[PDB]
Formats: sequence, C-alpha cells, structure tokens
Amino acid sequence: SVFSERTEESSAVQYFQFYGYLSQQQNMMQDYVRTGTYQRAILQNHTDFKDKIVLDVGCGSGILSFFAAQAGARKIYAVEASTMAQHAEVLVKSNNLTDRIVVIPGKVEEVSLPEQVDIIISEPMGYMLFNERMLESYLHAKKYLKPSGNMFPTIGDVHLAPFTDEQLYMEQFTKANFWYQPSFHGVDLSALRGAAVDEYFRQPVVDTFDIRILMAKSVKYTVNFLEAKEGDLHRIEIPFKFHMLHSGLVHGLAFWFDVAFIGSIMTVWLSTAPTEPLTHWYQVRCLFQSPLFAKAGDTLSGTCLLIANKRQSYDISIVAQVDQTGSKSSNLLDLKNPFFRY
Amino acid sequence: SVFSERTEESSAVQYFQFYGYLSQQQNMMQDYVRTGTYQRAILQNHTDFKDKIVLDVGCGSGILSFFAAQAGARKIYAVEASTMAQHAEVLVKSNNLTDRIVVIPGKVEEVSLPEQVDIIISEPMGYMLFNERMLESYLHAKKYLKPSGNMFPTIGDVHLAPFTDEQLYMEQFTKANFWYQPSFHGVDLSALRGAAVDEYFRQPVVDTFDIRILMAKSVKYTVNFLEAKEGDLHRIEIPFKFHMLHSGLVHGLAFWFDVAFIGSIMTVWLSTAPTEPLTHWYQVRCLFQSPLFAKAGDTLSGTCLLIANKRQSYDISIVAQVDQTGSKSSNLLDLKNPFFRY
Ligand SMILES: N=C(N)NCCCN(CCCN)C[C@H]1O[C@@H](n2cnc3c(N)ncnc32)[C@H](O)[C@@H]1O
Ligand SMILES: N=C(N)NCCCN(CCCN)C[C@H]1O[C@@H](n2cnc3c(N)ncnc32)[C@H](O)[C@@H]1O
Repeated sequence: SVFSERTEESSAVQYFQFYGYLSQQQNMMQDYVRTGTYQRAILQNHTDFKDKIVLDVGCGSGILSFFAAQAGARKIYAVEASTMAQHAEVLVKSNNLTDRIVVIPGKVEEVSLPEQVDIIISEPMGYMLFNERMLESYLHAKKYLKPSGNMFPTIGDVHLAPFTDEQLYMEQFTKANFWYQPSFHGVDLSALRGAAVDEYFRQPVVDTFDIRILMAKSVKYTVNFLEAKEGDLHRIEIPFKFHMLHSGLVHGLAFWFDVAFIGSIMTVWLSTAPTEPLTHWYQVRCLFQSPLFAKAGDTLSGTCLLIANKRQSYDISIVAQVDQTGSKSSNLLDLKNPFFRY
Repeated sequence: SVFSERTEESSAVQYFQFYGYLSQQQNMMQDYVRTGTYQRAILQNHTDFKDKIVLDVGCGSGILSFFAAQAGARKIYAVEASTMAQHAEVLVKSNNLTDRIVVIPGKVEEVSLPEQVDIIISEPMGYMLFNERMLESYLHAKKYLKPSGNMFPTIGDVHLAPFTDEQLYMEQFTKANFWYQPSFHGVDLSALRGAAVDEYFRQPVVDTFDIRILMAKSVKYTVNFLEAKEGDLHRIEIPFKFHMLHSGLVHGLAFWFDVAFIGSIMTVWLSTAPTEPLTHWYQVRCLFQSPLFAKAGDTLSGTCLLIANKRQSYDISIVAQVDQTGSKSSNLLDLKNPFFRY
C-alpha cells in the first residue's frame, strides 16, 4: 500500500504497539486543551456534522467519533490500525452507538469503505506538526471525500522563531563534553567528542519556555489540508527571513503549530504557541551547534528543510545566516529521537 | 542464525538503534558501580588476562576491551552489532591499540573469529538479569572458548522476595480509574476500566525502594555461565517458599541480581541489591492483581516462570499462595514494557 511503501515494517510495529496502550490514550485525553478544543470545533459546527457521513482517521479510543455523534452525524467510519480498535468497539457498544459509529480495523490506506464521506476528522499532528507523518494518511484519506467535503482540521500553520537560551545550550554541550576526557578510567575518549556533540545537537528539545527568549516575530508556513497531496509532505521547504528585535546570541529556532477547524458556522483554532495554555505537544527547539551573534535590526535568513524518512519522521536541515555579517550555521536534526526536557 | 531465529527483526532494529547512541553508552559508563567493578574484576585478576586471548561480546564503546588491554591481554576480539562498532574502532586507533584490539562488526552468532579465546567478557545483564536475552549471545559465544576457558562474569544470581507497598498497589487503580467516568466530555468510558487495570498490572515496575518493604529473606536462582546452554534460558522456572518475617499484605515480588567474576586471584561481586548502592538496573517489582494476606511465620509458596518471547524479553508468570490459608494469586507480566517509576 502507500503506507507500507513509505514505512520500514520495524517503525510501523513500534508505532502501532505504542498507540495500542490505554495509558497513552489517557495521556492524550487528559490534555484538556486538545480534547476540549476538538469538542468545541465539532459541536459549534454542528451543521457540518448533522445527518452527514464522517470518516475518523486514526480514531484511537474513538473520542472524536463520539463528538461527531453528539453533533448529529448519521454515520461515522472510525478507522484504526492499532489494537485500540477493539477497545473503541467496546466503547461504541457501551455508549449505545452501534447504529452510528462503525469501527473499521486497519490502515486507512488499505481498508475499503462502503460510501464516500462528507467530512474527515483526525488528529494527525505530531511534534512540530509533521512528526509521525500521519498527515500523509490524513491526506491520502481524501480519496473518500465527496466533492466539496471538509476536513477537521482544515489547515495547519507552523511557526518558527529564533531564540536565546544559554542554559539550554550549555546543558547539551555539557553532556557532550563527557567525551573530552583523555583518561576515563585510563581510556582516552576524546576522539569521539565531535561525534557526541553531533548526536546531542541532532535531538530536538521538546519542552516549554517563556516567550521572552524569542528574538523576532515568528515566520508562518501554512499547509492547507483541503488542497495538499500526500507527496507534498515528502519534502517541506520553509524559507525564513527574521527581522531581529533584540541583540544577543541565537542558540537556535523554536517551533510550534496551530491548526484551524474552518467550519460553516465558525473557525476554531487549536494553538500550541508558547503564548497559549500548555498542551502535551509543548513546543520544540532545534539548537545550533554554534550560536550566531546578531544585533537588533539585523536579518537572520535561511531555510528549514524537512525530508521524510521511512521511520515515520523527518530529517531536518536548518541553515541560517546573519546577513549583515555572513555568519552561517548548519544543522541536521533527527526528529524521531527528541529530547524530552520537561 | 541462532539470533535471527529467536528474534523478530522489528525488535532487533529498535534494540540496535538504541545501543547505537553515544548517550546510552555514556549513561552506562557513568554508572560508577558498573564500570568501576568491571575494571576492579579485570585488573585485580591480571593473571586471567596477561598475554591471553579475549573475546568481548557486545563491546559497545569498547571500554571492557580497554580494561582487558590495561591488564595485559595479547589480543582482544571485540564484537558489536550496533553502529557503535565504528565509534569503538575510532577509540582503538586513538588509544594506539590496533595491534591488540580488533573490532568485529556484527552479531556474535554470525561473525567469524580467527582463533579460540582464553576468556570471554561481557555485560549481558538486563533488568531482572534476563531482560534483552543477551545472556543467550554470551553463552552462544562459548563456542569460541578454549577448553577450561573462563567467563567474566562467571555466575549470575537472581534474587526474589515478597514485598508490601500499599501506595504502589493503589497507584494502579488510581491511574485506571480515569476510565471510570460515565461522562468524559459526554462519553461513558467505564467499560474500559478493567482493561486499563489489566494493562498497568502487566507492567513490571523498575525503581528502587527501601529494604523495609521486604517481608522475607530472598530466594536465589543461579545461572552458572561456565556450564549453562542457550536453551536453558528459554524457560526459567523459579520455585519459591518464603518464610514470612513480617505480617501484612503481600503486593508482589521484588527482583534484583548479583554477578560474580570468579578469577584466579579473587572473586569480585557486582550487586544490584536494594542494600547496595544504586545502579542503572535499579530493582524490579511485579505486582499481584490481588494481594495476599500473610502472618509472620506463614509460608508463601509458588512459582515464578519466565518464558522467552521473540521481542528479546520474557513473559512472566507468577503464582503464589499462602499455605496456611490457601489464598492464591496469579499474574502475567510483560517484561518488554516496564514502567519506569523513578
Ligand atoms: N503526538 C501526539 N501527542 N498525538 C498525535 C495524534 C495521535 N493519534 C491518536 C488519535 C486519537 N484521536 C494517532 C492515532 O491514529 C492512529 N493512526 C496513525 N496512523 C494511522 C493509519 N495510517 N491508519 C489508521 N490509523 C492510524 C494511531 O494508531 C493512533 O491510534
Ligand atoms: N543497561 C542495561 N540494562 N544493560 C546493559 C547492556 C550491555 N551492553 C553494553 C556493552 C558495554 N560492555 C549491550 C551491548 O551488546 C551489544 N549486543 C547485544 N547483543 C549482541 C549480540 N547478539 N551480538 C553483538 N553485540 C550485541 C549491544 O549492541 C550493546 O552495545
């Protein structure tokens, strides 16, 4: 299928084992901002669901299908590839909704649905929006979407901004400097110090932070899910030009994302911005191995390039320069191995 | 090979990616008890190494091979299956030991050595000793051992003992009772509560604890690595008869382990007991779904059965009874998915 061709079986097994756990479902359901905002988006746009046919891509426990049902959907096909499908089935029976929610086990790329659908709902966002490459499954699912069908969420905005955080930088550097030792119990480790630094700075940092560390207005890159095709996400090129508002060392870029549910009645935003209440997505920071000095009024320009890999993640390349000085930094991050710092 | 026949490729990929990170090597090197005790065992038994041929099974960064070298080994074959082999090679060159340490990339079950060896060294111990099933690779490697060759470590003792820990026990129901809600954003989740309890009780708990929670002297199960065969570890049957020293509820069994390096000059012990300084192995606790009441002087008897699975771990079955009352408890745990509670 399209899923097995873009995915190592090793990555798929680990991925679906992980989403098989009820503890993991619970962790996500307890994020009140996530769950409450999805509910608000669907219920305040009840006319986008009333008497409609719905597809839920990756329904997990089924929670979004239940929200579609509360909003009056006639029929909801809830597709789920993990063993969580069986738990979803139990809840559909115990909430007396077997007439309206139909769980269909398997990958959305491999199953057959009996009907085209009016609206697709999902939670395909990973860290930094794109991690897990579940957005591809969500877009693939448009093959079941009626002409002029909607998607919830409808659009995703990635935000990037340069930051300064000396303590974060030093934490990671200090960990790599373990490999400087010329005599660790009598053994010289120092030839691996370079590789150790590479490895630590390759890890994106998932945590929150105070917005004061941001040194310029964010740049926005928008994916419109109504119009994008799965192959658009194999290679994502994000040019950026920051107008520096504060002088200081730039230790890297911070990422967060918003999605909008663009309904008939109203548009509801789910934000993971550091100005907004915290979600289980936190925010994400990619450190530069060598920080760049910049003055207020300078321009920091470059490119964030995401290349999809077969481990359901992305190789991240960030090249940035201070235009006024020609000072450049180049970085490769492996979004599959983030450092969870909270 | 013997390795690929007992192992899902999905488990092997995850396993070797994990040991490929220098951060993970560093975590193990920084465990002072681990590293210092291996060094003491090898250096204080210099006659087991001086001018000898050595095999290092799963050398990682190469640290144990360097210790063999400091003790006078003529030749050390250092076998490693992860991408860590390349980093080990760099360290052998930077420490000017290419004449003495030969790194051989690949599984010890698949590679070729040019000669038989006088002694095998390794750190095959996982959680509860047996997790990761690397003891099998260690024993398999005896095919390269000269008649009357040694092994470091020489023997491994698993210890089990009943414990009481009311707070730990209760934490499981507290977590699962998230599902005992008739209207979570309008959805009745209560049908999944039993399955959530099942899932948490299947997880062994990896953390440390105060020795006062132990309710009887440990029982010991010993593997002699000079004499054991690979197949002896596929099914491990540990009968137990505890003579209760304290009255209370028994919430489960605690596990820890010791290994001994039995050299020509001295025997050195590496212990992970809760009476001893803490290591990165901690200790492990398996809860019973139903606790058993026992009085001081009663006998709690039964069996701990470890059955090897293809995810490089074990299914753990524990059946226990208080002989004086006939009250019984039976429990199945998945050692692959431990709960890290520290
Ligand atoms: N990063 C955080 N925190 N959350 C990201 C959202 C996690 N999301 C939970 C959604 C519950 N509302 C993943 C679920 O979608 C399922 N799934 C994935 N890919 C497929 C596929 N190709 N076909 C069918 N199902 C798939 C997965 O098994 C899991 O149940
Ligand atoms: N902290 C816990 N819990 N355990 C410690 C793990 C000990 N150890 C670190 C070594 C430093 N002395 C594991 C290494 O052995 C390697 N490895 C495993 N199995 C094989 C095999 N069948 N053939 C070849 N190499 C193998 C693995 O790649 C890894 O580097």
